[PDB]
Amino acid sequence: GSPGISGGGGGIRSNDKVYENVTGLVKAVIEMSSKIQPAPPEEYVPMVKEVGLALRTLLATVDESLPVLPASTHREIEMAQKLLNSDLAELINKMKLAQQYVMTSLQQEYKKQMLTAAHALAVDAKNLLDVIDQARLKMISQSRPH
Repeated sequence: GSPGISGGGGGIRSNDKVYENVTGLVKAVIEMSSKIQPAPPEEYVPMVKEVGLALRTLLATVDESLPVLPASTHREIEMAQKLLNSDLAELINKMKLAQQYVMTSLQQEYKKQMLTAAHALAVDAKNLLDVIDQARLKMISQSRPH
């Protein structure tokens, strides 16, 4: 499902598999966030498996985007897949102490921080993806490095 009815001479345009890995990853963020409500300890790491897999699938679609496009686009994939890379690293840290003391305040606090860093995951998975949607057309729109 690639939309190209409007845009112009460039911009972000593809809505590639990176978005479908983000369909999976982001949906987990908000949805599972409240599924820890009925069942307090998700163990969170289990969902780390769910979103980690989705955002690594994302990273691999971005990584795969690195050698599918010319040398220029390589460095947008460099920046983007690394960015959420460390973002996912904070997601898991807050996610971590939430289940550790899921018995208490951490659970609710840390998991909110979890879906906050996962809404950061969502935000930057939007952004970084937008960066490859950017990357592909911006490197074509570029004159110097291609």
